[PDB]
Amino acid sequence: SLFKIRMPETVAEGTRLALRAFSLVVAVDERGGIGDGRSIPWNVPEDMKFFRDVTTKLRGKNVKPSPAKRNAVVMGRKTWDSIPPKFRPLPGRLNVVLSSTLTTQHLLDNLHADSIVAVNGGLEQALQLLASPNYTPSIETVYCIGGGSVYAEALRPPCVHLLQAIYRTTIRASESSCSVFFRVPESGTEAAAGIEWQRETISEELTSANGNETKYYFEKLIPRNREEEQYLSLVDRIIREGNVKHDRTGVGTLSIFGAQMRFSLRNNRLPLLTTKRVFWRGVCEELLWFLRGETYAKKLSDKGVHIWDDNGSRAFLDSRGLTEYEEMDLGPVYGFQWRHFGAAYTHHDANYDGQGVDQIKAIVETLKTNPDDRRMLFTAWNPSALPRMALPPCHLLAQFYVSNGELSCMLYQRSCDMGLGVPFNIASYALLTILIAKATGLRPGELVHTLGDAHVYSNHVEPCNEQLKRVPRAFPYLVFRREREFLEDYEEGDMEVIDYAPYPP
Amino acid sequence: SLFKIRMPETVAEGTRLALRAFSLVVAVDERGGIGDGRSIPWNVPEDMKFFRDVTTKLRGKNVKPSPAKRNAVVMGRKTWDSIPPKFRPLPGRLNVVLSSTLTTQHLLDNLHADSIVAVNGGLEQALQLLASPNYTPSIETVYCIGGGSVYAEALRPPCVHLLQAIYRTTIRASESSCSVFFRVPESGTEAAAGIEWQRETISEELTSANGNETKYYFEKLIPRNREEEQYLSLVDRIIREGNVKHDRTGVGTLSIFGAQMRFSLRNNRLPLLTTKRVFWRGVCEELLWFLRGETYAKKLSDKGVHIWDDNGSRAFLDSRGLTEYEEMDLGPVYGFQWRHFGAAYTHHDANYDGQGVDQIKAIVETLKTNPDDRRMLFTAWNPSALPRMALPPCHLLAQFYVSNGELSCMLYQRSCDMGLGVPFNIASYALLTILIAKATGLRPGELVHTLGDAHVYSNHVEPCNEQLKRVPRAFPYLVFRREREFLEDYEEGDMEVIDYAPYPP
Ligand SMILES: NC(=O)c1ccc[n+]([C@@H]2O[C@H](COP(=O)([O-])OP(=O)(O)OC[C@H]3O[C@@H](n4cnc5c(N)ncnc54)[C@H](OP(=O)(O)O)[C@@H]3O)[C@@H](O)[C@H]2O)c1
Ligand SMILES: NC(=O)c1ccc[n+]([C@@H]2O[C@H](COP(=O)([O-])OP(=O)(O)OC[C@H]3O[C@@H](n4cnc5c(N)ncnc54)[C@H](OP(=O)(O)O)[C@@H]3O)[C@@H](O)[C@H]2O)c1
Ligand SMILES: CN(Cc1cnc2nc(N)nc(N)c2n1)c1ccc(C(=O)N[C@@H](CCC(=O)O)C(=O)O)cc1
Ligand SMILES: CN(Cc1cnc2nc(N)nc(N)c2n1)c1ccc(C(=O)N[C@@H](CCC(=O)O)C(=O)O)cc1
Ligand SMILES: O=c1ccn([C@H]2C[C@H](O)[C@@H](COP(=O)(O)O)O2)c(=O)[nH]1
Ligand SMILES: O=c1ccn([C@H]2C[C@H](O)[C@@H](COP(=O)(O)O)O2)c(=O)[nH]1
Ligand SMILES: [Cl-]
Ligand SMILES: [Cl-]
Ligand SMILES: [Cl-]
Ligand SMILES: [Cl-]
Ligand SMILES: [Cl-]
Ligand SMILES: [Cl-]
Repeated sequence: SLFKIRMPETVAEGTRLALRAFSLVVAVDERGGIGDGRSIPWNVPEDMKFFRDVTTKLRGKNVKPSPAKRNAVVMGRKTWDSIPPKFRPLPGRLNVVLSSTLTTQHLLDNLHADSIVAVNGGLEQALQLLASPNYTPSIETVYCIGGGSVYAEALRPPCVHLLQAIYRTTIRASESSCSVFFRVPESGTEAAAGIEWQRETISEELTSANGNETKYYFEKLIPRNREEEQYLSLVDRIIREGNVKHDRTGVGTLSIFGAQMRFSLRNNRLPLLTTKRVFWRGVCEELLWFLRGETYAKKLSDKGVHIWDDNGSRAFLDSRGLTEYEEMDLGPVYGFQWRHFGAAYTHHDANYDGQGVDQIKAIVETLKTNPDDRRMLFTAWNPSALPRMALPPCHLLAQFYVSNGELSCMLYQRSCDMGLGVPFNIASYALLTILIAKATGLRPGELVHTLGDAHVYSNHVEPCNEQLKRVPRAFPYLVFRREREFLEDYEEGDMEVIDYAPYPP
Repeated sequence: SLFKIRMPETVAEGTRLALRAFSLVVAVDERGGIGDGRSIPWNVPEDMKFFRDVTTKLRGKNVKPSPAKRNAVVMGRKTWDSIPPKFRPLPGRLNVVLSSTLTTQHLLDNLHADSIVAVNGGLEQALQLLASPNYTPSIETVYCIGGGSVYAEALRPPCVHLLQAIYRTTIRASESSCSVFFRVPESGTEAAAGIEWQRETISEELTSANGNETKYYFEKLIPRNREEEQYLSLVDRIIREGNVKHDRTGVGTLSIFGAQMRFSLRNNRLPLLTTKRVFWRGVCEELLWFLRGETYAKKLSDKGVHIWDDNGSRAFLDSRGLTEYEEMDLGPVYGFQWRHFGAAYTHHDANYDGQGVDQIKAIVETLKTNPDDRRMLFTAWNPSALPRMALPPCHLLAQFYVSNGELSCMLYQRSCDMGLGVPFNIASYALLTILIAKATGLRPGELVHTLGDAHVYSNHVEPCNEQLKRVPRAFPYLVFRREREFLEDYEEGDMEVIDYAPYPP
């Protein structure tokens, strides 16, 4: 007992008050107008249906959204009025109206069902409230539905940065008399705020069954994800240009040598790959495992994480000359080296308190006292210990760096499978940083990822081409439901990763 | 004794028969023509003087070129004839005429002085012969002076790649009747062979004191050095965008976090920076020092290398809590960790044979037997040894990789001074690779350089701006005058770095 690493008092100076990411639904005329002062000028029933369906429907199979798992819509006061009483409140969804004249009760009235909440501030507060401990597991996607004033805030920092998709219905009607305006800025413009907007989908031109045979079309717009895209263009480069190589088993690979990647961890954005679902539950579970200096791999198994299972079998241990290790015991691997570098190993049950160099601790120590130190790095690559290990480490090195009170972290990895190894490990180090940040009272900055031998497996090739066809969506956020007294005492339950919107596992 | 690493038998399969790099002098009309069949059409006396001076004059101060240190000109047979007997042979220079009809003696005739050599092949053989053990220290720059046939070979692989500068005199004369042609290809064209040609200098338009008041101008053309340029654009990025930081002494720095560089080591090209002269003699001396697992820093001092001098003083050792170490003893630093990782240190004189993990050896071992291994990496970052060291390592990690029978090598460095640290270290690892290549019977490939904290010192800033004004020239070549029985037994004398053409120290 301690020995452990003790967490600081408050959250990091000028810190991220946990927000929620959102999506925006809007209809415009060709000029980009939304409603002549109050309300809306045109009448397209097809938009209404398309509105209903976007706002209601959850991810997955035919899963009716009960209060226990549902979607939420955010609107200003004027719009909430604008909705006809026959469809008020909006069914299936959590009507969220911001107001500074009316309260939650003050709005409830025909009668009488509690699917609404009024909020005292703007969009930020909504997102804060929606990301708040109870609302978060229950509420899947947030949608902003208008109007002008609410949209203004959406395309303004720091909302615009939490803005993750725009569904935009264009109406082929035209007059000048429509007052307010909504234009998505072109990329690389001042108004763009450095965001790059792309078409993800776009419907046919369609004609409305209303009174004027008026044309309309749909389109989904997403904020281009350079970060994830660099990962992909590395995969493509390997496939096109990699050297054919053959590993220890004998499987064929394509590999390149030496590359570098970066990912913003700012405001707990978390680079889980969109183009393919990552095993976050395992990621998180394994790293906390690492952080304790753990070794008995069945701790992971017991918790439904089966990866060290292959390398933990009686067979493989023996195949690696580890007679004396009981099944699922790995020796001085990763985390052990992290916390007790150079400590002589015997078995996993054995007490390792005080033996060997506790790198992580000393790092946490230096960070707080002396941020400018060019020596804050831990290693798992111990030549003397390597033979006693079930597996030499891939991610063998990490160096920390601090600027503008933000913590960055370079990770070095000698052998990198883009297939799953890599995306997994990116998430893994992203978490470490965020945690270490939290432990040293700093905001998180960048993860820099340096790859040694980067490879794709011979089987993986064609699969990977399927992945390369997809566009990367925006990244999710790590948010803490709870904090702990000691870093070591953190658990998967304590955090929850919000707004992860991938494509199939 | 051995213990050591034993060198292989022959040189690496399909290997670089040591060549010399050269420069090209040529005159053209505006159409790019050089001489109507045999000889030259126009008469410009100013070209002749400019020819004389380029071909004769050595680098440095008023140093008359004696046979002991001089310049060499390479010409085909027809040109050697073309020279009028009153200036034959060309004075101050080693007239080198290739022929397959006439020999060295066969050409000597008025009479009678031995400043010439005939060669049986083309330009390659010339360069080979000029880089040959005796001719190399003595002969400073090689110039190719024509004609058509010799120029053809110059702009052809693999000469064009050893081609390092073109001095081109343009004559503002015009007819069609000039037969042969000389055009430098535009960059990114087929004919360019992937080389990018740039103007380094260009004179005034000038009028010849000959019979027709004919115009002419000069210009120097160099093959753009992307490689070195990446180093520079990193320096500029730091200066423009680096975070102000303050190191352990207290000096001010500008730093960035995490970057990556590459350098071709192919055919023993050696990335010594042109934009500022590097201390090669020290580089080479220190790395061989490393390679032996050496520690008594005075071995370097004795050999006129004073860098470990500051960190080796009685003072600094004491300042680092090293009472027991005699002056100029550093503890388990760099090379020691390389050769005896984890060996318990006592003093430099003490025998360390057989103790600790000999990384380098095992690497050399694996390379030969199993090139596809993703584990060939040595480290100097030993947490248990760090406190006993006078200095923690900057270059703490190197991983090797083999493709197409070429050896590449990634180097990881945690703290990087662009001022001198970096350029020095690039050369340092380039040498290691070349040597390790030689030890494992492989050709050398790429050095990949990964920088952690990259910085420029507060003083260094303005100096560095002066450097940034320069254009990087082409890189030099490492060539071996002699080989050794064991890797350890190599010496600075054994090799000689040819064609290093910088700007002031
Ligand atoms: N074409 C389309 O798809 C599109 C979409 C939606 C709506 N529209 C239309 O366009 C019109 C635009 O009008 P609008 O923008 O004024 O509508 P609105 O968004 O519904 O009205 C904003 C109201 O929300 C509350 N609010 C906003 N920010 C707040 C804050 N920071 N703190 C506390 N309360 C806050 C305020 O009510 P309190 O007075 O109570 O404080 C405020 O009056 C709407 O009437 C709508 O019908 C068009
Ligand atoms: N404008 C300018 O600045 C410029 C510069 C220089 C010259 N020029 C003129 O342009 C003309 C071009 O004619 P050119 O190109 O035929 O002249 P050249 O280069 O002097 O003649 C080539 C001769 O060199 C020997 N040689 C070349 N390659 C060889 C090889 N691979 N192995 C053995 N021997 C080799 C051959 O002599 P063997 O028969 O003995 O084998 C061959 O005939 C010259 O006459 C010159 O006056 C113009
Ligand atoms: C005034 N208002 C806001 C409104 C209207 N059209 C939009 N159209 C688009 N594309 N995006 C929006 N932001 C949007 N917002 C309204 C008006 C009617 C209903 C409405 O009838 N609600 C039903 C629609 C059912 C139906 O008519 O089919 C629902 O279930 O959502 C809601 C919001
Ligand atoms: C035919 N030939 C080859 C020749 C002539 N002009 C050139 N001009 C240029 N720019 N580049 C060359 N390749 C070149 N080559 C010649 C002709 C004369 C002399 C010559 O008179 N040599 C004296 C020149 C002394 C003088 O005339 O001032 C010397 O010292 O180099 C040499 C080479
Ligand atoms: O965290 C990990 C663990 C394993 N691997 C994969 C990639 C390589 O194929 C292999 C590395 O093991 P060796 O090649 O050195 O045996 O494991 C990773 O990419 N990341
Ligand atoms: O091979 C070397 C040796 C030293 N340094 C310089 C750069 C840093 O300023 C300093 C590293 O030492 P610390 O900052 O960790 O004390 O030494 C290098 O760049 N390369
Ligand atoms: Cl329906
Ligand atoms: Cl009102
Ligand atoms: Cl067992
Ligand atoms: Cl003169
Ligand atoms: Cl002839
Ligand atoms: Cl002493």
